[PDB]
Amino acid sequence: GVGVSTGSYDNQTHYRFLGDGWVEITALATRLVHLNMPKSENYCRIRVHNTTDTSVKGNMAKDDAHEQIWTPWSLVDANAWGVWLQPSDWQYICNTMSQLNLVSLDQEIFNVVLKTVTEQDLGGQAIKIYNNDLTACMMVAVDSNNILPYTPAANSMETLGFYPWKPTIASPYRYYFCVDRDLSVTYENQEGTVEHNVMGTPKGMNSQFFTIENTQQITLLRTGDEFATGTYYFDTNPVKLTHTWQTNRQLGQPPLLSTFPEADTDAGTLTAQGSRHGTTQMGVNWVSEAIRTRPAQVGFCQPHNDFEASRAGPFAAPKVPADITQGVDKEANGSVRYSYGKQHGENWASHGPAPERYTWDETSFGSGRDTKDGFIQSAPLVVPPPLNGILTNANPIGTKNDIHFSNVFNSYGPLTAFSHPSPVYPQGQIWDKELDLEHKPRLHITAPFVCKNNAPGQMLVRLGPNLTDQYDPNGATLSRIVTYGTFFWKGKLTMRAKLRANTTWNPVYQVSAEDNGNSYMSVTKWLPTATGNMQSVPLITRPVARNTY
Amino acid sequence: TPKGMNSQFFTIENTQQITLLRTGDEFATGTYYFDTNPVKLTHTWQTNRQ
Repeated sequence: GVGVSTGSYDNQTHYRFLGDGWVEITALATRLVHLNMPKSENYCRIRVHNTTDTSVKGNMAKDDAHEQIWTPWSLVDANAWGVWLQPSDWQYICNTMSQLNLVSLDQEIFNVVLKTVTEQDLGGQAIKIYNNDLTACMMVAVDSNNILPYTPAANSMETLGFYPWKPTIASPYRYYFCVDRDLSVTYENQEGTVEHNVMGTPKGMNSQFFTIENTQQITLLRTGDEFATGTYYFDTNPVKLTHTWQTNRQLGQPPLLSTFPEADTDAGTLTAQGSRHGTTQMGVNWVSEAIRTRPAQVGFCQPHNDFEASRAGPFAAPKVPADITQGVDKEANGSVRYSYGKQHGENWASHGPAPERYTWDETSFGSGRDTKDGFIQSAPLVVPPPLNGILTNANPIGTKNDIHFSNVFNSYGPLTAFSHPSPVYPQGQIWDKELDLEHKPRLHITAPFVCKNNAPGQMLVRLGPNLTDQYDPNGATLSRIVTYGTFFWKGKLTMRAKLRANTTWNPVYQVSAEDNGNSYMSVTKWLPTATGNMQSVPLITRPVARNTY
Repeated sequence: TPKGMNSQFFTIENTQQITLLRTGDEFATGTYYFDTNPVKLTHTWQTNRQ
């Protein structure tokens, strides 16, 4: 059965139109994967303590100590938009559809190749000779019951390459292990010492060591073999591809004008606040837009840069993304900073290790928050407030300046309503497994699609141990033949989307390429260089706007 | 003191069906079926940092 292909290459994208503007999109993707021998044939429990950083006063935030289990297995993760689409398509979809959902997922591995290396003399120097091992095999498995810890490769930019004509590698499988960790609070030059900075030991009640070999059904496959998963159907909710704008101050019937502008430069006027009709929740005897009653609360104030902590150290409580407003309160509204590699977007022309970075600013305009302009007034309400009857973003909380109410205020409540963070093209994660907790979270921020049911099983691979003539179970030296392989992976992602409707009179915002220049959309960014260097930056995901109420 | 809008005085005699039973009598309720959610008997450990 050797000497015959076992699959087809395909990286196309098909659109099928049903009636009523529904559209079935079929994304096809193939990649050539390169697999190397595992560093060690063993499972390793590894501790990681960066004392060299944590021991410096006021450096809690740079902490990244934990203990992990390292498996000799690697995994094929395609959970990332960049894998399935072609920039242009994403453009098309976003410029044309109003919503999109996940449907089915299909995968198969084939045209397996295994090789061994040996060295020989060529003018005194040692060169490598490459030979085909036929009998050697590769190993595959799929945790469809999700026994193993879920570990999105998109988490670490280790998915597959977003470029079809170029090979890729797999991310090695590693998962968190349980040990307690404590670290104390200190600041820029606080006198004293860093009291605690310890790393615990294995606890009897929380130790979880899993092995691939003991939980999955492993399929062996030599070069002539091939493998495929059945079809997986997602049970997920759709995502809107339209953005919002109305803010708590554009909900309802704008006030009744009493005077109309007579020239394109004038403004209009309303009836006097003192004799205007309406409703508020203030005892005053007037009414103005800002004090007026509205249906619910669009967006909300989030406590910023809140590090919390629990039995394994401290961490930044995640923020629900939102627009940054005029105050460019990026960090305040949880925009996201992406740091990625060449194989995932970074220009190939760039140098050294230096990662390329981008910061995503949500487009949900009706829900952003401007910190500087936020404030609280005191009990009964007073026309203009006395210095003592109003707290602002200047007054210090606790006893430090720089630290105002905003930082510890949380206006989340029953009336809080909002937009769902949008998908981010090249590097964004696509779906995610839910947390096994009786009381779930209204969403995840790392991804758009959360599986309501069991999620797609993770695909694990590993090269079969290739021994030598000399073997001994008790020997610390595991001498094995140098080996490595390649194989194609092919996936079929199926989505369903609906065409948008045209209701405005005025034209509308659309994503578009643009002549060679500065503008973010210089078509050149998406073109090859004279040597072939490619680059793929993110695109706006929600170009068009929709009424909110 | 007692407010007119919130005063609620209930009596067993006026709301339930009382069954009398001497020594030779006996009494039983029908069967009641719960419509409740299950409880996990397993505990968790992963924290926001795992």
